[PDB]
Order: sequence, then structure tokens, then C-alpha cells
Amino acid sequence: MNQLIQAQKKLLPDLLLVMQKRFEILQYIRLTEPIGRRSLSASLGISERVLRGEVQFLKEQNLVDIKTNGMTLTEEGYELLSVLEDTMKDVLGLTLLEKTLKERLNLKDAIIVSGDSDQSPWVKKEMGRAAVACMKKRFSGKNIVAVTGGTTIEAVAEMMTPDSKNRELLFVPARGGLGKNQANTICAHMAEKASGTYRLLFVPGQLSQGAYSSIIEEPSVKEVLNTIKSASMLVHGIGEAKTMAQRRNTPLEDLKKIDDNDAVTEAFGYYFNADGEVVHKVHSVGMQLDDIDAIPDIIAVAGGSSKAEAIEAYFKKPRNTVLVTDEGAAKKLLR
Amino acid sequence: MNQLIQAQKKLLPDLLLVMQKRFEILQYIRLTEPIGRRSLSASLGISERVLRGEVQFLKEQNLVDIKTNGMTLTEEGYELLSVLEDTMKDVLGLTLLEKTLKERLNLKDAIIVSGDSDQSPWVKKEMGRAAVACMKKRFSGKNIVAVTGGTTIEAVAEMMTPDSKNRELLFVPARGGLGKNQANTICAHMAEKASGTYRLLFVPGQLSQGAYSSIIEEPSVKEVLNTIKSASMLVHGIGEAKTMAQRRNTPLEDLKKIDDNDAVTEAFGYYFNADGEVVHKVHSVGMQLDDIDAIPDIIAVAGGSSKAEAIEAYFKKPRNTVLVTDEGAAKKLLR
Amino acid sequence: MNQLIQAQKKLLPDLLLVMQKRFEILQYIRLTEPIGRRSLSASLGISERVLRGEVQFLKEQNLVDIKTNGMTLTEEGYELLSVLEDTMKDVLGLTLLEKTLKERLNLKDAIIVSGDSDQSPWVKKEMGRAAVACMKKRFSGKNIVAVTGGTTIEAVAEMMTPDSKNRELLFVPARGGLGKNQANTICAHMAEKASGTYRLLFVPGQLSQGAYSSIIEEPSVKEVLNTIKSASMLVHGIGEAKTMAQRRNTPLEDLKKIDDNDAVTEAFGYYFNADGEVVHKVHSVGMQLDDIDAIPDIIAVAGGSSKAEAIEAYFKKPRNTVLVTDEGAAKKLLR
Amino acid sequence: MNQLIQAQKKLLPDLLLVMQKRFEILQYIRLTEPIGRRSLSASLGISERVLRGEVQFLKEQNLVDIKTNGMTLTEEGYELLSVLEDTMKDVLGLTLLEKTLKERLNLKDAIIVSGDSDQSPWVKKEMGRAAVACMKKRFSGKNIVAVTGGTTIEAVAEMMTPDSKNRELLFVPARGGLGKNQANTICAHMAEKASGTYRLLFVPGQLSQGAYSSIIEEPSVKEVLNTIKSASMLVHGIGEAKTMAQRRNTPLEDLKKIDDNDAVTEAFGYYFNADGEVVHKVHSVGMQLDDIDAIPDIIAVAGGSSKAEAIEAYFKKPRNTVLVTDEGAAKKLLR
DNA sequence: GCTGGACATTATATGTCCCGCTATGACAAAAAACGTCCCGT
DNA sequence: ACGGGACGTTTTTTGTCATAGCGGGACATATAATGTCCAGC
Repeated sequence: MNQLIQAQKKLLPDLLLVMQKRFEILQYIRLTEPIGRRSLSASLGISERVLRGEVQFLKEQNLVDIKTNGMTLTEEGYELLSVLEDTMKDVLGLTLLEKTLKERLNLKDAIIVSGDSDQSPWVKKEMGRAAVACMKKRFSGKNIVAVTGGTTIEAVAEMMTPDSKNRELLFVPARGGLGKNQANTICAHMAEKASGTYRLLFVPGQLSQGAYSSIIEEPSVKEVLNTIKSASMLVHGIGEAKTMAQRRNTPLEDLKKIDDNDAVTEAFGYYFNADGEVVHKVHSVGMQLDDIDAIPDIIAVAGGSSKAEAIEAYFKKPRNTVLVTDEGAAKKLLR
Repeated sequence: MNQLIQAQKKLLPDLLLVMQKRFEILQYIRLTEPIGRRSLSASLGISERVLRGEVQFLKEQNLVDIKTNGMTLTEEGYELLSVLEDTMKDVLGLTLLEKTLKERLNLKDAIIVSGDSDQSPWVKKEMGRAAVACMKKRFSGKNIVAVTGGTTIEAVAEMMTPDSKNRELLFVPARGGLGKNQANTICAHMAEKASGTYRLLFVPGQLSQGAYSSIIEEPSVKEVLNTIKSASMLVHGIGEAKTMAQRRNTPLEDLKKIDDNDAVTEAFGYYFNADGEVVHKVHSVGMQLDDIDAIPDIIAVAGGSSKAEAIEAYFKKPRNTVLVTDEGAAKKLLR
Repeated sequence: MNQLIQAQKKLLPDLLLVMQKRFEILQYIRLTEPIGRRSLSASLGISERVLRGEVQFLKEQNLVDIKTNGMTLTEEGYELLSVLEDTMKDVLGLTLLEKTLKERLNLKDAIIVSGDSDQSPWVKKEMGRAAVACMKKRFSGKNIVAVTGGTTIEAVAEMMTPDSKNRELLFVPARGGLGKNQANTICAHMAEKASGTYRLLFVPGQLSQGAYSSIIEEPSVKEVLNTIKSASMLVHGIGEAKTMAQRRNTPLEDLKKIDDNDAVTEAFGYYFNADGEVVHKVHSVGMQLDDIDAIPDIIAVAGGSSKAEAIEAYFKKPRNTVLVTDEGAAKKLLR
Repeated sequence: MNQLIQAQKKLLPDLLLVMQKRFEILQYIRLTEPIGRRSLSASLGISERVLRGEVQFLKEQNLVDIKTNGMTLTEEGYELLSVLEDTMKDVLGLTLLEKTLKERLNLKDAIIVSGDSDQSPWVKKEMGRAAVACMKKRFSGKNIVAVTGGTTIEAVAEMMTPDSKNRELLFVPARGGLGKNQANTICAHMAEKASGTYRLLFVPGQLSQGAYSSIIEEPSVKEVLNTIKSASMLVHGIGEAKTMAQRRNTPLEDLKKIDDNDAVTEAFGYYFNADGEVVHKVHSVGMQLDDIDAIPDIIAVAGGSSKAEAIEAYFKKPRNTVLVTDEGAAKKLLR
């Protein structure tokens, strides 16, 4: 099969280009259906008339249905996306790129989707799709999944679907949250979408450690913290440090600490410098950096060209993590 | 008859109002005939122009004769008035029931919808509808609305619609919540449904007072607590005490306190005995019982036959509150 | 309740008119959803702007949902149609009309829907709705339902829904059919819509009796004929004789017989004169006129002003049948 | 590889054609280099203008050198041609398989789709797709298409689309049917899907020949039978004999006849032995085996490994038929 | 014996715009309701 | 005293339409593919 694909790349690149453009149309319909030719052509970079030619082809092949409210995929369309998913990435050049990103960073594996999410918002949804598919490959019979609360993890929640294998799924918020995109919100949304269950907490924000210790000393609370300690999976974002610290209600004393110690990246309530060393921790009830070592599966979902530096810094140390990212970030990092 | 009227009010919301007004006109004519439009309007406190239109309508229906010396009933009018004497007490067993519930309980007003929500789940939605309509009549130009997190208040949130008058609406959670129906969830849902804004908090549960005091001492937190203190409206549920205490993670020491002091009702984090005296408070960051005095508008939404005793106990003291309830609770309380 | 309704008809006829117009909007949405204000206003006799006022009211009462593809009923809308169904007919004047139609014709009962299906095509769908509801009230634990193949029975099939009581339902074609609206087609469509089962036959048309007798003598065939003989219900149309005979491939000899014997009505393969006496039978394998006597439930579904004479003639003899018809036919017959 | 190619053909229907044509150009250059565009076009029977475009493309892909004295392969070209020698027999195991199936069976042509429909249900839909495309290539200006009623022909009907050339299409049922998948049902569904017209009949089943003769003697009936006799196309299935005879209501006398005469295959109401000789005919009004000779286009659609023996037996005699089948059947037959 | 260049014809894709559908708002105008208030009978 | 008439004001409903997105459709034009033919080196 690899021999066939390599021969096709030399003898039929003109045909491979048409196929990729038509495959991209099917992916964007899967994301946004039902959608009409005006909105879909605008969403891609192409004229209504060019799209209308391609969509009429796809309808004739019974891959899309065209109704008064727009276009949706047929069963054959959904099947085709699953069958061609991996080989299409070989010609998109993502395969070689993922190999190299894994040589460069401390990564268990790299999953890169097309595009730059800083330019093309829907790319966050494709990272979401990819992350969900990755989660499902790693689930055991029973699972406790800890999640953070940022907008990329929200995109993972939005793309979550029930598990075909019906494995047991309990979701909890490792980050606790700061303000509606708080880990509790995400945790619940992801569980509803997966037909799983979930457990919840309070918003930590920034407070005296003694106040957190009293919450930690509490029983019904302790039960949720022990569940978080037992997490089998962590799904988290990676942010720019300054962006995260200004978005939160960071005390002026801690802003100065964060700046003076040259923080560049943020993940699950910690700020790290360019060498991936912790420089500040926003105290929260729940997961600690030392706890990630014992979690079998960690999936970081983060992309966009603006995050290349943060992503590089975070993975300057081994994290035993699979990264789901996009070309925006990966190409900027690697060239 | 109750079922028919409840269906008819969906198409004709002030059906009972028109019925009652026309019935009163016919009663007053039977008492004073012949009487003219000037005397009849004055006696009923209706504008002459409105009364003149209604009696001209009744004359077209052959119920009243309009002659040189004024108005008298027809044969048809006397017969109809005799039929309405029987029906209309059954037609208006409600304005009668609400009048009596307000004589019995400490209530600013009573709003009672048909049915028993313990038997007929959709009755919770009609309490919701009624509560929303009540809220909108009480809004000022600017509003801070504090809400609790129980399933009946959830029903109020589900029926919330944007304000026709576009008054300013900020929602906050007075109860803070305990576990997905936490006041924060409700508060947000209600704000989205109203196209208002909202502010949020952490879940208190049961914890040491000192831990809460540290959260109270905090700044970005203090701002939300001060907003709650400035509430112009409170919308809250009323629960059975034992049900509420067992649903929560109540400490065994506090369960014994609650039982030993004969708590029967619960509202906004307080348990009260049969005389409406506080017997226990689940400590929470936010509203205190003493704070309700200063809130201009308080609406309690609670019904079902199982809550009759709790509702009676809660209103054994003046609360300056409008109660939205159902026949389930009201009829069980009053007979 | 009857006292309340009679008082409402005298005191509130202006309010009853508004309610009926809004109820008619809900009925036509149930039939055609999703539908938009341009198509729905045209379907009724009213301007887009008048409809838009009423539909905005219905949305505010949570009886309809308005989406990009048009309007549908909410749960509350479907419920309201079931609760008000019978009382709305009292003011539509259908109750008095049905009483009189049953005094005039040989009828077990009369069910009359509004309108004239000759003028307003959707009236055939409301006869369909009414017939289905009637069938479901008469089902026993086990049912064999024989059906004819005309366009009004097709409308019954289109409105068929699964039985809430999950009674056993087997459908068969009593008429056998003549040409795509053949009883076999209807029989199958009705069974699929009811989640029942069905058995089938060949199209008789017009042929020598001996050819039919050979088909009757056959075994796998005999089993279906015996099933038809065991029918617990018959659902059939009533047609004008000349229309039915010309639509079919009637032999010229039989056309002359039909004309010369003054046939005026047709039902299940028989032509009858003005006194309801058989004058000609299109020979078919299956049900015979003598067999209807032994069928517990017979429902005739037929309407439109053009059928008044045929309907009157058919019921000049006792048929122990419930007629589902429309005002078109009923008012023309009775005045 | 089979799965990848089948997916790729949905986006690029003549992928294998382009592949093969480019492979042949490279083979012919390796044999004759240096060779010019006039000689190479002549030798391959391709127009000089088309060949010139393909070799200019191959030169841009660095596979061929175009010099004053003509064209030679590059290093890359020799390597690619060596890879394609291995792949392309696996890439084109099909045009090879169809060639061989046509050497083995009595076939006008063979069309084989990937997979085994006994294992993979969707393979019946791809046979359907292929059969429709074949039908459309054979249509004349006016067409009478006779069809049988089995589940594979149903799959052909489901994939039917209107004719791009808008040729005239009338469909009729050659098989008449036995029980909802009766030829009449299929015939109608196919006509609706093609925007054609159709004519229909009764279900023959098994009956005395004299009863059929009376139906044959009839006029409006005779017109449909004469239309079937005028068929320009027949589209039929092929079944296992025992399966077909047990599915129908076969008389015990005829089952014994079918068994005792070693029937193995069934098509259009006839059972045949392993040598393709008729051993029993289920009498039906319509097409007879002798009639197929006069039909210009016959397309048999049948596949799955369980039908290999039936398919082989049916085509032991010349039928002037194009077979649409799958690898399931073809590979089992040929190895 | 070939390179590229090229001209006339035929086929396919594209641009443009189009009519007939669905939702939100939005301004103007007409009708209805109403608050007093006039007279004669 | 009481009803009919009525005028000015206020409130509510209606008419007209306005546009983005949804489709299948039509007409015109451009771009490309194709079928040969051109020269000299």
C-alpha cells in the first residue's frame, strides 16, 4: 500500500490535488452541516460557482445530500472520511512533519491537523476532532479523565461523541477554572457529549494557601480531590504566559514575579520559562505537576502560530504527552 | 373544567378577567336597573367610554336592553346571570383561592397555577411561566437578580425570555450550589435566556467558617459578594428540610441538629422549624437571612402537595414575598 | 363543563373566534411542518402580515418553534391540540351537524371535519387524521384491517402512526386495485406507518369469473382470501359511480349496464343505485357485500361537495358504518 | 489496497484508466527509446495531440527526457516503471479478473466491483451503482426496460438517477413478483428514480396455466404483456435454486421436481441445472426464456460468494448478457 | 526523425444573475381604543 | 338623567419591504483540450 501511494504521488499529483480539494469539502461539511453553498464557499477560499461544480460531483457520487436547508453527508460520505483519513495526511505532508516534530520536542506522539487556527477558526474544531479520536484509542475499560478549561479544550468537548466500545467514562476538572469557560463547565459538557458521568469543584482563582488547605481538609471535597488524583487521563491546553496571567485576576505581586522570571508558557495552573521550568504556580485545589508522572495518558491540545514559542517551551522537558496541534504552530516551530 | 380553562388561557391570557368584568356588569345591572352608563361606570370604577363599549356589546348579544331611561337585563340576561352564579365560582375558584392563601400565609401576593406538580410534571413549567411574568412586572430600569439553584428555579430559567421593555438585567447566584443544578448554572442559563449579563462564585457545600471567611476577605471575590448584597430581586425555591439535607452532603453532626430541632422547611441555605424560625444554616458565601429585608422584590417559586407543610412553615413569619405555587400545594394547605 | 361552554358561546363569541383562528393555525402547522409564513398564509386565506402577528403570539405562548426552515409545533402545541380537539368542534358547529347527519343517514356514527375537500385539498388530510384516530379507538388486542385503494384512503395511510397501546395490527387489501393507488399499495403503506404487518394479492381488474375462480381455488392464495374473510375492520372509500367506472378499464357492455340501471355510487367494487341497491359488481378476489355484516368495525372515509349524492345513496341502507366526512359533503346533503 | 482504490475511485472515477495509460506510455518508451511523438502515438493508437500532452506531463514529473532525437526514460522513470510492474498487476487485478471471467463464462462483458456482498452489505449498493451506469451506456433514444424483483435489483433501483441525455424510459416488471420486493414494486421505484414512466401487472405466484391463459386473453392486460414483449432491455438477478424455491410458496410436487432434476440456479422465473438447462418454470404472465434472444441489452446483476455456483451454471449457455458482479463471486468462481 | 509553435474546432468550466424560497428587523400609516364632553328628548 | 354623537389623544395592529442565505436554473463567455499542420536542424 505504501508502494502504491508513493507511485501515485509521482505519476498522479494532479489527480491527488483534485482528490484533496474534494476531501477538504467533505471535512468542512462534516463540521458545519447543514450548510449552503454561499456559507461553505466563503468558509473555504473559493468562489460559489467553483464550489457548486465540486458539490454537484459529490452529490452524483452519493457522498452528500442537498436539501432546502443545505448540504449534509450521506452514510457513504462519513465512511469515506474514515477510510481515507490517514493516507490523505501523507500527501498533505503532515506525516513527515509529525515525525520531525517528535524528533524536536519531548513528545510521546504528535498529531497535526492542517491550517493555522489563528487565521482559520474552524481549525480549532479539527484539533478537537483529532483529540477525541486520540482519547478514544487510549481508553481502558474504566477511565477517569481530568480536563482543563480553555477554549481549545472546549472545542474538544464540542466534538466529543459517545464511545463505540461503551467503556466507562467519568470526567473531572483538573484545572478548577476562572471567568464561563471554567474546567467545571468543560468537564460537564464533555461528559454529557460522551454519555459519561462527571464530578465537580469550586473556582480556585488566586487565594491564600491556608484557605485552600481548609477546602482540602474537607470530606465531600476530599472525595473529589482523590478522584482527580486517580485520573487515568489528562486533557489539557497550553497557553502563552502573559496572555493567561492578564486574562485571570493575577495579583500585581505575581504579575511581577511572572515577568521577572521570564515565564513564556502556561499549562494547568503553572507558568514555565523557556527551559520548561516552573516559575510560578497559581495555587488550585487539584492536580499538581508532580501528579502527571503517574497519569498513563496525557493529551495536550494546542495550536496556532502565536503559540509556537509556548508549545516549544512547555516540551523542553519530558512530559510523556501526545500533542494535538496544527500546521500554524508546527511549521512556525520547525521553520 | 380546570383543564379546559388552563388550555383556553394559552390562546386568551385574560379570559378570566373579561369573564369576571362582564359578570360584574350583569350583577350590578340586576341590582340597580334601570341604570345609565354614567352611574354604572362610577359604581364599578370603570371609565364611561370602556363601560359604554361593554354594555353595547352585551346589548348586541341580547343580554341587556338599552332604553331612554337606561339599561335593564333581558330574559336571556337573567338566565345567563343565574348560570354564571354557579359556574363562575368554579370559573374563578382561583382568584378566590389566591385571596384565601394570602389571608392565611404571610404573603405580599399569591400566584397559583392549576394542577399538582407532584402528579403532573409540566405544572413546574407553568409555575415557571408565571414566575417569569411576575419578575417582569417588578423590574426597574436596572436590576440585580439573585437566584437559587433548585429544580423549580431551573424551570423558571427555562421559561425566561428577553424583556420587552429592555430593562438592564444582571443575574447572580445567592445560593452558591451543591451537586449540576447549582445556582451558578441556573444564574447563567437565566441570563442567556433573558439576554442579560451574569456574575458567578464557587460551590460552598459545607466547610469551616474560617475557610469561607478567607474567600470573603478576597478582592475579585468581594466584588461578587457586594453585588449579591446589592440585589434588587431574589428568586428562590422552598424545600422539605429532610429532603434537602439528605440530597446535600450534610455532616452527620448537622443532620442530628436538623432532626433534633424539628426542621421542616429549607430556603436559600437555611433550615426552619414549623414556626418559621431558623434552626440551622448551611454556611455559604453570599446572602444571609437578614439581607432579604433590604431586597425590594422577593419571589418564592414552590409547589406540589408534598411541599404544603414546608411552604406553610416558611411563611409563618413575614417575608414580604410573592409566592408562585400550584393547586397541589395551595389546596392541601387550605383544606 | 357543558354549562361553561354554553355560557362562553353567549358572553365571549368574539374571544371564541380569535381562539378558533389560532387553533386552525396550529392544525395546519401540524399537517405541513416545517412551513414558513409565506406558504402557511397562502394555504390559509389570510395575508402574510396577519399570519405573522398570530404566529408571533403562538411563539410567545411556547406553542410553536420558528427555525431557519420554518415553523413546527412544540410539545405544548401538540398537547393543546389533543386537549381542545372536541370542544373546538362544538363552536365550529360540527356537533349539531354530526347529530343531524346520523338522524338522516343509516350511520353508526358521523365524524365531520371542517371545510370542503373539493375546494381545499388539505381537508382530505384532516379526514385522514380523524379516521386514524377513529380506527385506534376501535382496535381490539388483535386486528385484521381490510382497506380499499382510493385517494382518500391513501390520505388515511399517510396520517397513520404507530398504536400507543401496541395492539397487534395486520393489514390486507379488500379491494385488490386498478391503475399505483391499488389497495395493495395502500395496505402496505398503512402497515409500514403503523409498524404492523400486511398480506397482499394480484390486481383483479375486470375478467371472466372462471379465471377468478381458478385463483380462488389456489392454496397460498386461499390463505390470503381467508384472512380477508376474517377481517375485524374494513376501511373504505365511497365514490361517484360514473367517475369510478370511467377511471377503471370498464368494458363497454358493463358501462351500459351501469348507466341503464342508474348507478350513482361506488364502494369496494360494487355500484349502487339511488336506493343503495347493488346494480353491478366488478368481480374481484376478496370481499363481498354479504361479508361486511360480519365485520365488527367499518369506517367509510369520503367527503367533498361532489360526493354528497353518492354518500347519501350508499347509506340508504343500513351498513353499521361510521362515516368520516367533511362539511363540503355534510352541508350539501343536509341543506 | 483494494479498500484504498475503491475509496479513491469515488473522487476520481477513471483513476485506473489514467494509471494504466501512463504505465503503457512508460513501458513502450522503455522498449523503443529514443522514440518521437508521431511513432509513439501511432504504436499506442492515441492521437498525437493527446500523447504529446501526456509525455510533456511525464517530462515535468522528471520521468522522461524529451531531446532532439525523441524521448527516453530518466533514472526516476526506470525506477518508477519497475515499481509499477509489481503494483499495477495488483492495481489492475480487476481489468485482469473481468478479462478472465469473460473467457470462462458465456458473457457479453463482465463488470466486477470490489468485495464480497455476502460479508459487506454495501457491496450490493456498488453493484447497483455499476449496473445503473451500464444501463445508461446502452440506452437508445427510446427504451422499454423489463426488471425482476429481487433484493439486488432493488439495490439497482435505489441507485438509479435521471438520465443526463434525457432519453425516453418506460419500465415494466418481467418477473411479476411474490412476497413487498415484487417486480412491480421495483419497476415503479426505478421509474420514479429515473423520472421515467412505468406499466404494472398482478402477482403470478404459482397457479393453473388455464387461469394465467384467461389473464393473458384479457385486453388492458394484453397491452401490458405486449409491452413486456417489446422490451429493449432486461435487468435481472440470479439466485440459488433451493433458496428461491423455499422463499416462494412452491408446491411440494414442484419442490420434488426441482430437487430431483438437480436445479442449482434461478433467473426470471426459471430454474436451471448445472449445465444451464431449464428444469422447471414457475408459470408467470410475461417474459419467457425464448423472448430474451430478441432483447438487445440484458444485464444480470448478482454477486456474493454464495452465488458463485448459481452464476457459473446460469452462464453455461450463451445469454448475450453483461454480468455485474463482485469479487466475492468472481474470485470464488475463478479460484 | 525530430524539437517547439500554432491554427481551427469542439468540449467543459466559469461568471453572472435570477427567481423563488426562509429567517431577523424597521418605518409609516391606518385602525382601534379611550377620555371627556356636547346636545336634545 | 341618559343616550347618541363626536373630537382630540393615545395605543395597537397592519401594510410594505429589506436583506442574507437556501436552492435549482439560464445564458454568455472564457479557457482548455484536441485534430492536424508548420518550419528547419
